Formats: sequence, structure tokens, C-alpha cells
Amino acid sequence: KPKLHYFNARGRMESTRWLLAAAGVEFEEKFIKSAEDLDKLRNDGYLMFQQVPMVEIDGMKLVQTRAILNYIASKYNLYGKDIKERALIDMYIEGIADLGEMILLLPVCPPEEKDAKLALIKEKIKNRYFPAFEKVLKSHGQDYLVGNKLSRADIHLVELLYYVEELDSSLISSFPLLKALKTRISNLPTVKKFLQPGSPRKPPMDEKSLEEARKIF
Amino acid sequence: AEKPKLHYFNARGRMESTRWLLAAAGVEFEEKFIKSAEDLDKLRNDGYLMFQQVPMVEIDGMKLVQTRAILNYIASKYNLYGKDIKERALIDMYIEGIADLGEMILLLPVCPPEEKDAKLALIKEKIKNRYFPAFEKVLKSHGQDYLVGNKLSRADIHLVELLYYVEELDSSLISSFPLLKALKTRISNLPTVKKFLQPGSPRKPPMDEKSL
Ligand SMILES: CCCCCCNC(=S)SC[C@H](NC(=O)CC[C@@H](N)C(=O)O)C(=O)NCC(=O)O
Ligand SMILES: CCCCCCNC(=S)SC[C@H](NC(=O)CC[C@@H](N)C(=O)O)C(=O)NCC(=O)O
Repeated sequence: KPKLHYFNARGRMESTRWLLAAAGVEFEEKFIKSAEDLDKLRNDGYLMFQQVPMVEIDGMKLVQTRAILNYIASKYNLYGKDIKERALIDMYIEGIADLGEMILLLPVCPPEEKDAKLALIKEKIKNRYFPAFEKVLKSHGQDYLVGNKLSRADIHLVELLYYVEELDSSLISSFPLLKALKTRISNLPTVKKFLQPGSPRKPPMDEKSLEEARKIF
Repeated sequence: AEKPKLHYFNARGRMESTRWLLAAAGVEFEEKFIKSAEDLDKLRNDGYLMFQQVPMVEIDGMKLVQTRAILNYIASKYNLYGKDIKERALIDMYIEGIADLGEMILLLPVCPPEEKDAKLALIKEKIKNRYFPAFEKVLKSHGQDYLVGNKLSRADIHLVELLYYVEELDSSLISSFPLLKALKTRISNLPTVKKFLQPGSPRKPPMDEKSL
């Protein structure tokens, strides 16, 4: 079974946890706790660019978030049925990854920049990204973003809705089809299990967890 | 058959890697240059930009935005994305490293002047000690002409394009990496890439003060 190499936090590994869980794939995590443990991976040759996330799957030592996700999504048939469907999915999820990146990097922003950056994130959520995805759902009326079938785009989008809810639960309120997608995907057996207590799902990053990160990089 | 339409500004920016990839595939394409904020605004209000951003590429009945969506579709269509899922994972791992390094270089000009020379010094160190050894290691590992599967792939194209940008920043950074030197020569000599490198191609110059 796949072995996830990261530290005990959401970070750049959480979207992989979500996708594996949603595909009903059991995995182990081998958590890094120290710079000592990170250097073990580097000197043992496990990290091509000396960086985690790293996933052991099917014989490979995959680094780079998007290489991991792209491989898992094709393997478990959540990458669409042809390259035109993969292009819609890719366009959707990279928009998601652009917004996700902004939110992921808020706590490490310079303190004097944090007010502006948070404000900017909310403006783009409301005016750019949520209308973009509401218009997709409104355009075909179906229960899934692409191909009328569950795909990584639904998983990645619903994951981001949970992080937006944590930032401001009002932001999704004007977007009914996103609301309904969030509940429908949340109530899929594998996702509902992942959302319940005691799963590998990781909490928000507090301060102590934040520092113990900088102390490893 | 309609040939693909590239919507960007008349600059390298986030569109150049696609120019390289389409050209190396030997695919003819048109460019519609955005020259003002009104040109950008026209693409927004016409509904052509999913996230109100360019790059945008019209190809095969779609208006694809996001650099990585565009590149993935083009690389798959022209058989430059490996033969199976495992080869894509190697390719994806490689090109995302190139994307990481290409991003720092791309954002040198629009860094704070107090922090310019801190950033450039770190780009150079990561080149010498992180990225260039990883790819030299890949080429040494199998001793073949291409990074993956003994067949030209998007990895070779993206890597060699970056090799050109690294040379522009510091020609000495490559000198201790013979297999990267050789790949750069071999790839540049492919007929489609040699054309693209010759004058009058869609290849774009380094950005100056004027393009800012
Ligand atoms: C200051 C506090 C935190 C440090 C940086 C914020 N990122 C993290 S905490 S994630 C760990 C990080 N990995 C990546 O940046 C992934 C690359 C990316 N292309 C991908 O998608 O995989 C890492 O190993 N860095 C160590 C190092 O670079 O020497
Ligand atoms: C930036 C400092 C350095 C500037 C050099 C680069 N040039 C630009 S400005 S490229 C134009 C830009 N395009 C994107 O950001 C695309 C999204 C990206 N995730 C992709 O990969 O596609 C754009 O339209 N933003 C308008 C806007 O955000 O309102």
C-alpha cells in the first residue's frame, strides 16, 4: 500500500490524503518530526529534489505534489475518460490549486502583509473562482463537474470548500450549486468516512505546528 | 483543421513554454497579442477566460486556461507525454522540478530591489546543488539521448528551454554538467527546435524594461 512521507500536518500532502481516501485506497504515513528525519530521506536518495511530499507507490519514489496526484488520479480512474476530459479537469484543478496555494501560504506571510493578502483571497473567492465553478455546474446541471461522473476535480474542489468555510463561512452562501456539490460529495461513502473523526484527515495548522515546520526547513 | 490560437502578451512570460512545446512538435499556431488593458478586458467580457486570466489557448474546440492544462493537453495530443502512466509520473516529477526552478527565474525581475541579489544567489545555489545534479543523474543513470523512455518527450523540451534561461543568467552554471551540455546540443539540433531557435520564429526575447 502507498506510503506517504510528510510531516504531521496538512501542508502539500493533504490533497493527496483526500484523493486516496476518496478512491477508497488505504495508505500508511511515515511522519517526519525532525530535520534529522528529513536528512535521512535525502542522503538515502529517496527525494529527487531533496523535498517532500514523497509517496512510495507501485515501486516508485514520487516527489512533486502534482506528479503524485496525476499518477493516483489516472490509476484509480478519476482523471476522466480521454485527453479532452483531462483538459477540462486540469483547467479546473489548476484554478483550484492557485486558490489553494494562496490559502496555504497565508500563515507564513509577513505579518504586515497578512491583512491585505487575506482580503485579496476573499475578493478572488467571491468574484473569480466560486462564480467560475458555479457556472460549470449551472452549465450542464449534472451532479459532477466533468463527464457526469466522479473525478479528482470534484474531490479537489470540495476539499477547498472546506478550507474556505473555515476562512469565512459566508463566502459560499451565494453559490447554491457549490453548496449542493459539497454536501453530495461529502456524503459519498469514502469521503464521509474521511470527514469523520479519527481519519488521516489533518487539522488546520496552528502556531506550534507552524514553527516545528520552519525548524525543519 | 483550425490551428491553435495563443492569447498572451508579446513576451515570454507564462506562454513561452507552450511556444517551445508546440514548435518542437512541429505544430503551426497563431498568436493574438494582448497589447493593452482593453485587449485583456475584451477577452474577459467575451467570456473566453475561465479565471479572467491568460495564458489562454484555443485548440480542438476548447478555450484552455492554466499553463499546466494547456501543456498537458498539447503533450498528450502529440505523443510527448510518455507511453504509459508510469512514464508520465517520471515526466511529471521531472517537469515539475523544472517548473519550480523556472518560476524563481521568471519572478526575478518583479522582486524587491533590496531582495534581488538575495534571490539570485539562491537561484544559483539551487541550480548547482539541487536541480542540475538531479537531471545530470537521470541522464547518467541510463546514458540515453532523452530523459525518459529513450524517446523525445516534453521533459527534454522543458528542460532544454530552461537551460537556455540558465545560460542567460550565468553561463558558468552548466559547465560542470557534461550530460546536460550534450542534451542541450542534441535537442537544439532537432529540425523543429533548430528552426524555432533561428530568427523569425515565435520564440520570444528576454524581457526588458519595455515589457513591464
Ligand atoms: C518555512 C516553512 C515551510 C517551508 C516551505 C513551505 N513548504 C512546505 S513546509 S512543504 C515541504 C517542502 N516541499 C516543497 O516545497 C514541495 C515542492 C513542490 N513543487 C511540490 O509540489 O511538491 C520542502 O521539502 N522544503 C525543503 C527544502 O526546500 O529544502
Ligand atoms: C506576476 C509577476 C511577474 C509577471 C510575469 C508573468 N506575466 C503575467 S502577469 S502572466 C498573466 C496572468 N496570468 C496568470 O497568472 C495565469 C495563472 C497561472 N496559474 C497559469 O499558470 O496560468 C494574468 O492574466 N493575471 C491577471 C490577474 O490575476 O488578474
